[PDB]
Amino acid sequence: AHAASYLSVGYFNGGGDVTAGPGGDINKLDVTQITHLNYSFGLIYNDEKQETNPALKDPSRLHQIYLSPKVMADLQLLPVLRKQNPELKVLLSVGGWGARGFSGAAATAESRAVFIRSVQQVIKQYHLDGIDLDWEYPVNGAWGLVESQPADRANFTLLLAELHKALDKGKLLTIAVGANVKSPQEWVDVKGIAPYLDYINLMTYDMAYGTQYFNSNLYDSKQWPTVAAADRYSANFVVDNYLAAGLKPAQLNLGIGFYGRVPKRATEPGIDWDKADAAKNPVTQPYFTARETAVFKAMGLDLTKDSYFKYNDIVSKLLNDPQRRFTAHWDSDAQVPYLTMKSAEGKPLFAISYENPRSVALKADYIKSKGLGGAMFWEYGADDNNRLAHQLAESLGI
Repeated sequence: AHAASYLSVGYFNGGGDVTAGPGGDINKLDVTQITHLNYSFGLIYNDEKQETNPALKDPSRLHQIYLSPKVMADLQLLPVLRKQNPELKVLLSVGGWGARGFSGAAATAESRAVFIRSVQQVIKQYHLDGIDLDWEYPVNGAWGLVESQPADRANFTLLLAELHKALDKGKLLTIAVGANVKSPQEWVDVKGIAPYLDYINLMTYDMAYGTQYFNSNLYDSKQWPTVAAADRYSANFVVDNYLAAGLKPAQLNLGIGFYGRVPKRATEPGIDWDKADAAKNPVTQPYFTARETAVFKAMGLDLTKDSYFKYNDIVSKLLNDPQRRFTAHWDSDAQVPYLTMKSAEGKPLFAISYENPRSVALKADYIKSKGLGGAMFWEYGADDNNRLAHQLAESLGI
């Protein structure tokens, strides 16, 4: 006898991001289409020896939050955003891909207390509704990209318990978590931290690695199948792995990518580490030649360094390429769009998968049928005239 209520939590890369690039213009965003805005990112002053941002190496601020000048300027504009949407909640997200400092911040009673005091200071100075922690990743360290240790799992739980205790009542505490099956298994005690969190943002994207073609497929593709088992991911598979770990669906937001990736399979041999003499016997081989890589390079995407392509750029540069080099397709099993480019020999080559309005609506339908709490998306600056956010708002009744 009543309808559901859903979240739509939009990350916004305002300060700049390691993989997504320099920050966007906050003034472009339509904040009426979202329930929550995760302004990204605050960073962490840290003593990691490999830290290359010298601002973060200030020893007098160790374990506190760093806000760049652009982040501080953008956060000044919150009163304007709140007037636009009086129901909007605004959090600062701390961390992001490659962001150092969480392992050390979490490590001791003393370090945690410094970090928590800094969270409290920032929330009060900028009048935030809460804080989102995007630690990529406890225990795993993103495969050595940031410092990590096995104690990170338990220390993250302590940090969240203590931060929950320190936050004013009514403030929000949220986190983002990885797609990798090891995240709920080994990196993060999801069951243990659930009582401290308002909701959990699932990073159900960045799957176009190894032998997998699709970046954010809802279900596995059959036409374009992943070869190695350890690479075989889908948004639904990730959701089920988190549900198996004992999270309730209503606490979860399904992450949706407002971007695509050229699969690594296009340019790098795909290794199945479950095979004999694996590194010498790749199970997939690159199908881009210099011809294809040059097309992407000319558009500003150097595939030797990165594969990220914003949705707005997919629309302007790929779909609407004046030379008509890219053909749009739909994968009915995966429930997402993808583009092909024609090889010199005439064969369609899988160039990139992404999300469009139809696929965003299908992920909203999944949210509704699975009883998830809502959607999250990365990130609003990559939308095309706020269209994907609008589709999500419409589909979820925001």
